Amino acid sequence: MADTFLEHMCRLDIDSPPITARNTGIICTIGPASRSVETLKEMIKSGMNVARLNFSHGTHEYHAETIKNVRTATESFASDPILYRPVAVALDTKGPLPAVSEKDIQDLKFGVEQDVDMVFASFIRKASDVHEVRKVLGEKGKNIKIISKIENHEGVRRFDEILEASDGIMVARGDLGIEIPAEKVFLAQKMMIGRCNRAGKPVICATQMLESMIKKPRPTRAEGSDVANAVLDGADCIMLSGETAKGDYPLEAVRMQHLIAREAEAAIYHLQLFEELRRLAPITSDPTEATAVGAVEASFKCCSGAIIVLTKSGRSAHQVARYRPRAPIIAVTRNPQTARQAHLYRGIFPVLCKDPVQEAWAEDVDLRVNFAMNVGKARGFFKKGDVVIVLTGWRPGSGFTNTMRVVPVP
Amino acid sequence: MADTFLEHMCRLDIDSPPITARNTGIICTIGPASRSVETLKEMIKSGMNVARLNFSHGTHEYHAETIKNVRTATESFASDPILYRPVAVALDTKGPLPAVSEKDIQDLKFGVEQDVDMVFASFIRKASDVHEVRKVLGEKGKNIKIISKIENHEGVRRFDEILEASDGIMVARGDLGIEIPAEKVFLAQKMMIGRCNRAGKPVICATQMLESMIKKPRPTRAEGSDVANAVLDGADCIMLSGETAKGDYPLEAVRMQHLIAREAEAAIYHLQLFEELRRLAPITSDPTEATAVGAVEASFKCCSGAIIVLTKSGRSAHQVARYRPRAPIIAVTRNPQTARQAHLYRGIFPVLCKDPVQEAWAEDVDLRVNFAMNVGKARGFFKKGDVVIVLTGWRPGSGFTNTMRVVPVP
Amino acid sequence: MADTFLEHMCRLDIDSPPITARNTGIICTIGPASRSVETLKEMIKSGMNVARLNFSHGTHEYHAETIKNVRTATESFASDPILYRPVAVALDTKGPLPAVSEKDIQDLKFGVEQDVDMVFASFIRKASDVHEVRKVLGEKGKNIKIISKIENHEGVRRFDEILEASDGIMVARGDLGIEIPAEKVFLAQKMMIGRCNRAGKPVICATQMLESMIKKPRPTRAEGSDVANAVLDGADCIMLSGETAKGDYPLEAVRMQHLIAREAEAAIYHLQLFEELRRLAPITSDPTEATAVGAVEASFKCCSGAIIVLTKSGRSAHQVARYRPRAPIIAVTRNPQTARQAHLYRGIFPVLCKDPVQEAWAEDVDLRVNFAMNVGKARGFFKKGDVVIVLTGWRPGSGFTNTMRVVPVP
Amino acid sequence: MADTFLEHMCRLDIDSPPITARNTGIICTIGPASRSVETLKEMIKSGMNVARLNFSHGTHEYHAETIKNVRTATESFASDPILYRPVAVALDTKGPLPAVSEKDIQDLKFGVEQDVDMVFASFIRKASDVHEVRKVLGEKGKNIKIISKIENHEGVRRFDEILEASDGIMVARGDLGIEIPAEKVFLAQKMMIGRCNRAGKPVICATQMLESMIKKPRPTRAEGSDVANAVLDGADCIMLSGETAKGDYPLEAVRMQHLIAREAEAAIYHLQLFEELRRLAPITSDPTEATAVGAVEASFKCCSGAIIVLTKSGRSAHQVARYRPRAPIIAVTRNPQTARQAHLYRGIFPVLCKDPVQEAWAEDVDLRVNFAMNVGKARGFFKKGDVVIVLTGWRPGSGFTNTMRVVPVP
Ligand SMILES: O=P(O)(O)OC[C@H]1O[C@](O)(COP(=O)(O)O)[C@@H](O)[C@@H]1O
Ligand SMILES: O=P(O)(O)OC[C@H]1O[C@](O)(COP(=O)(O)O)[C@@H](O)[C@@H]1O
Ligand SMILES: O=P(O)(O)OC[C@H]1O[C@](O)(COP(=O)(O)O)[C@@H](O)[C@@H]1O
Ligand SMILES: O=P(O)(O)OC[C@H]1O[C@](O)(COP(=O)(O)O)[C@@H](O)[C@@H]1O
Ligand SMILES: C[C@@H](O)[C@H](N)C(=O)O
Ligand SMILES: C[C@@H](O)[C@H](N)C(=O)O
Ligand SMILES: C[C@@H](O)[C@H](N)C(=O)O
Ligand SMILES: C[C@@H](O)[C@H](N)C(=O)O
Repeated sequence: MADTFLEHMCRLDIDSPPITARNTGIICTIGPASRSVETLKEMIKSGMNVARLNFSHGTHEYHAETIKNVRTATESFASDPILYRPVAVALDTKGPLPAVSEKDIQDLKFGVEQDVDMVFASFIRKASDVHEVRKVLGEKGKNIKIISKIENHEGVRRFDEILEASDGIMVARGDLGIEIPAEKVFLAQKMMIGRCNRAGKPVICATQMLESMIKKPRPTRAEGSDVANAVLDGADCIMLSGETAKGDYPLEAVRMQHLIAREAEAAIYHLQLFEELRRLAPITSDPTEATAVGAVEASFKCCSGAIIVLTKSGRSAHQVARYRPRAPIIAVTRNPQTARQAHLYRGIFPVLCKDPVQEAWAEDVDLRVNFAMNVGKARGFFKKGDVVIVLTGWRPGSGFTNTMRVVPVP
Repeated sequence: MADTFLEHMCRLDIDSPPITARNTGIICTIGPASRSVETLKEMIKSGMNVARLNFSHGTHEYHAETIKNVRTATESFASDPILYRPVAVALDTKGPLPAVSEKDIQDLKFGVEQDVDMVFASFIRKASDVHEVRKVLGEKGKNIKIISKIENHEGVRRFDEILEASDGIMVARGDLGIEIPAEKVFLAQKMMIGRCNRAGKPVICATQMLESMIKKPRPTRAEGSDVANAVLDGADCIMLSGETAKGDYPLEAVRMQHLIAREAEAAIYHLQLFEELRRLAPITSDPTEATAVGAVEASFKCCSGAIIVLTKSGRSAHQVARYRPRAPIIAVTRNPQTARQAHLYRGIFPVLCKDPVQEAWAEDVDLRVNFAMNVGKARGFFKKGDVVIVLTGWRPGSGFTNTMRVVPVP
Repeated sequence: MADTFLEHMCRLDIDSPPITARNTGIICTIGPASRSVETLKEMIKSGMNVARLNFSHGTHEYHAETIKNVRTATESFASDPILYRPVAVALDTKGPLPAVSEKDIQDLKFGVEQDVDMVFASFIRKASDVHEVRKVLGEKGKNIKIISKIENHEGVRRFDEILEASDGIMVARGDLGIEIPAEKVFLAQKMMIGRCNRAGKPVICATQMLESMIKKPRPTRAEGSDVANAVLDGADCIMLSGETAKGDYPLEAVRMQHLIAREAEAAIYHLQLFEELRRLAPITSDPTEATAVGAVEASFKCCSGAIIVLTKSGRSAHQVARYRPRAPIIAVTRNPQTARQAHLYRGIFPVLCKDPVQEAWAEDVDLRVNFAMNVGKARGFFKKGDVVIVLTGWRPGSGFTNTMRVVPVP
Repeated sequence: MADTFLEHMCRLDIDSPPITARNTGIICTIGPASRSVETLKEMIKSGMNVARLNFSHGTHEYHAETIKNVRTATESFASDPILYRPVAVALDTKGPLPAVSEKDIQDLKFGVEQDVDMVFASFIRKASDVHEVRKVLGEKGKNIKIISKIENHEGVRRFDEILEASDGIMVARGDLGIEIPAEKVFLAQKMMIGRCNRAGKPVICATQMLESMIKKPRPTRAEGSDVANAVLDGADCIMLSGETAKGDYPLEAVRMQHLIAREAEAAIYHLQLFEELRRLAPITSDPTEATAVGAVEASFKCCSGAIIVLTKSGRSAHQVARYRPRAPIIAVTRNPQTARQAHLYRGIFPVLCKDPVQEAWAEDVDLRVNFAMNVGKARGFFKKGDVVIVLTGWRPGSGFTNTMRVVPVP
């Protein structure tokens, strides 16, 4: 509400409570210390959204035993449709030299077979590397998202063409810190989050985020600040590498990542952010992009508890996320793959609707809107009497999102 | 589209054509040289919205002969519902001393009987003067709008309480220029338009706007600049006093006021304006105020040709007007008094729907939306294939406006 | 002091008194009704800075009789060095076809002989017209300023190259209003003042400013607004054509132009202006441009009564004027031609020092600074105890202005 | 140079080299692993400005042996006046209950005797605690700076009155993280740096900044980001606790703190910063505050290599520092205590002039200005031909700084 950024800082208060919604997603690496169906259930309850499998080490048989476990734990909560949370799987290729080695070709092939939701591609140096990965996945894996790991000086120098070729970006700070002067990594990180924010592409901040929590149940002051600063810069997700894989306190690390992220999302200077994104937004005759910027403006003005968006490809939810609302974006979808991929975008809380398609199309749209009202009350994002923004289209199918209603919570 | 106001000026081009819609309303005084049913038809075609009757001079019988003429000319175009334009009548009291003299009490009483749409109240010095006028009008005239003429130093000094008590304001520069130093009038004018803009109340700029056009068919360079500068400041309507009443060129004066106003509406620096109005807009749980700010933001982003708003009391249209969109605001209403009062607010092009109320309420809402698509094509504000913003409510009656759809022109 | 432009308007007050300094210069046309040595004395006291001679009509002998009169009236006040005001002469060519007709060649030649301070060149259509005028003036008139009158659509279309070729610009609204649609003139005027402000070139706003004051001792409301709006746009000088030449009230017109201009200079939104000029100012290693922007920033922060600048070519004073300070700019110079040309730039109050050059150069700089303190007290711009910004160089000669001192008034 | 903060981020480049000047000061704790006269020399060369002694542990005799060592190492470089760097000593009280325990009274008394430059006061909960410390120091220690360590929830809640009572602030994150939820520490840190920036008071960011560098010669990615983020927030100094006291790599830690800080000072968005500080700066008739804001504006416009400021109490240098210039601020002083205290303020590079006071006061001012030109060339902040801003007063003694000259480097 402050007019300067300096006044905004000065007004920050450690007594003012945060909101119940977390906006930043959480990717955890699954290793030895978290592979168990019991430990996984606890991390899904602690707010893990994305289970990452590292194909540096292990056979295909070890990894397929990890994928079974992740899915078993996930489907354990499937009985209550209101409380179910979809969990994505991510494959992280070893990488290199050629863009795709012989090992990677078999791994990527195994990924399509095991039905992963995304691929983190290692050692991306140019757009033609991303085209090589996309070809190997084929037509069977055409709906798999490719996140390019930036890891060297040439990858940084040619960032713009890689971002145009990708589905999103991973600032992989470990390797980036080996191949450039460690004092410069913070600059590369901010440049890349800036540019991904402007394109509307998801950026993941990774590596040595909670490093001291491998051995001790509490982070250092630096680690608390680091996670919070990635969140304030505009990272879409944050990653836990060794902390979840090999350390002694997997759940504590996930719980610490949850707490920091809510707190830092309450320190964002949204008025300057929403403004700056708009003065950069191209005017077009696209209804969907107009409905979305309308919805974000409305939500500020009435301080809505949520933006509800009905989505098949997730595209309509991605566009709202682009404008960085303060309310959580509840995306309702019948497509299980769409619901898992949604975790990459800041703000989107996906909910998977299981109810069958009613004969009357307007009855079917009402069912899904109420479903999303139930989830929001259950999870405590809003209470009966609050105001929500619902976003829908004028006919069935993708690409027709045109309507925006301001409704009282039933 | 420029980032500074200085760059915005520098980019202005005399070769770039204006839009077909005029946003600033036109009030003309009816005198001897414009009282005729033939001259009136020509001024309605030239874009007169409000016919003002000056109760300084003339009997009640002379004035009732003016009102008959205004209405006859108006109803002559009533055969084509698409082309009909509603025309308001305004009563301008003589005024004073007491707030309401004996003459004014009879005049205001005559106004209620003759069914005027608004009253310009002379010599308003304090809020309790506006309360006196409101009492005299009674309950029979409770829906008549009271516009307070500011005309002296005490009226200026106590502006804020008068604006809170009024339905809108008239900067009456003639008398204001007699009672304060003429070099200060420009300051008082800007202060008052600033403050009325911020409250969302209509302000009228009046007196000696096209003074040289009483005798000559062309204005001076100063007069062209004056009308344009009132428009750029944010006046809702402009007034022609002697030029339409007594001069030789009534139609030329109306036609000159039309041309200047379109041109100056294309020089507004809308990005700074819309921004500044929002940072001053109180957050509330009012759906209507959220739907409206959503609609204005959407309309910028898709450069829509029009905002269509369905309105009974006109209230929903007043709220969109508050945010100063660049598109014309087509307000569709079945209430003839609402359609005439709408001329006071910047941007609102009212259209009066005559078609009977269909049994199905959604069919009835569709009828009025198509009606407003027909008027916009006919008048040339948009063509089939263009994008419009339609604004409607979720149930019948006032105060329920909640929906905003981005639609292709049928 | 307000953060928005809307808040700035709303805060304007007709009871808050203006400052004693006028910032906008005044050019008056000398005709039959103002040619007399007695009437001229009265206009110099009323605040005429520039006497313009129209070479449309009259012989060389009639005009040389005007120049004698202007100079006699001027030199009458020369006895008191503190109160003396320098008065420029301007020649306005008839113009056309070729850039310079045969008549113009003789007139321009007569101008160099009679030692005019500037030339208003009529019907400038392209940069090569300004080069033709510059060649005719020769080397004897190389220090004469050429102000290009814009008067047609091609002159407007090619504005940028003319401004690069000129010493300043005159928006000649009369002819510009004949050759383009009168409703567009206000746009051309603002474009040109925008662009001259950004280049740091003087722009004059001319023609039909106080047109009703030819016959009546009081302006219309439109005329009061027009002069004020040119001042608010950023015109450097304003012009009186027929009002001073042929009308009944020459002194009243000059006195009205004085009053309006002080009042409108107190409504400028200086914080946005100074900001926007800086973000457009190229960084360079030029000391003079750094000393000047330093001085304008200092003057805001201490609300100084004046910027004193010692100047030979006037160049140092032109650079301060570029940043549009709120304090008057007292330019002290020993060069009589520099002191007359200074009237073209907004803010500069020139003072001509007559005292002989002291042997010690620092004693000579102190003499001129005290001289400028005396003039400021005498004219009432500041009183003993107030804070002023003094601007000087490190060695004698042009181009060395480097020092900026904040001093108490002695 | 970018117009948004988002564009500014996007333009950041890891190939663009930083400037030679560091702006953020470095405080190192002296413990067992850095107490030696040989190790100290190496840390002074690596860019240690402030040697902090922790009075938690050790006798008075152990500490007085540390103070001797620090001063011996410092005075070893005193032979070359151009290369000498002044080094401050800081006493950090154990603290508590009463504001000052019995131990603290003896320690503070020992501090005055040993002639320390500042005191870090532990467990400050209210303004009256700072008054207690100030009384104990007496009149013998009246020129010692009191930095209040904030360390609990009541210290945070009553921040404003403590800041008004203090000479500066230390965000002590270790203890602050024990007494409030660790996820909130980042918020408290930013609030406090915001508020100290606005008051113009030095803020120190402390504790677990390079924690992994106790055992390993390289920081984690989080630690690189943490130091950089404190610098970007607007911390004046950064602190190394255990890393310099007990760890294996004292010099590597100091060298890493140097590198990160130059790099992060090249990512500041100075245009928004300088703007926001000015719109918050009170207008006053104080010459010094006007000369200072003038100097910072000039330095941006000519991209000066340095601001040279001649200072006795350091006050004139503190005021320039307040506006956060991009150039280093070379403060020239004959007062050794002033030169050591200057390390607390962001940007000030103090230089201690040893040359005797010349008879002619202007010759004496020229001597010190040239001295500061020599140091800047020697250290590589600028080269002959570059432009510098020199700041001086009109007479001898404190409080008279009024002049600002833009000069070529001799
Ligand atoms: O984000 P996407 O993939 O464009 O989906 C948006 C679509 O969702 C809907 O609101 C619902 O349509 P379905 O019932 O076919 O899912 C459509 O009106 C709209 O076009
Ligand atoms: O501007 P008002 O007076 O609130 O009118 C808005 C009303 O118009 C409607 O859209 C149409 O309702 P009606 O059919 O009763 O006119 C309502 O849904 C809405 O509440
Ligand atoms: O504006 P100009 O023509 O550059 O004049 C500025 C000059 O005026 C001075 O301050 C005074 O010099 P003079 O005594 O020679 O006029 C010089 O130091 C400076 O270079
Ligand atoms: O920052 P401080 O303590 O006010 O010192 C500024 C003083 O330094 C000077 O420039 C130099 O004076 P000294 O020669 O007495 O040090 C004075 O003109 C000015 O008043
Ligand atoms: C960001 C947050 O909403 C997360 N993706 C979740 O679904 O819980
Ligand atoms: C402003 C403009 O729309 C006018 N009120 C009209 O109805 O024509
Ligand atoms: C602008 C004002 O200062 C004028 N030029 C004068 O000298 O009086
Ligand atoms: C900040 C930097 O200039 C430091 N104080 C030094 O003197 O080296």
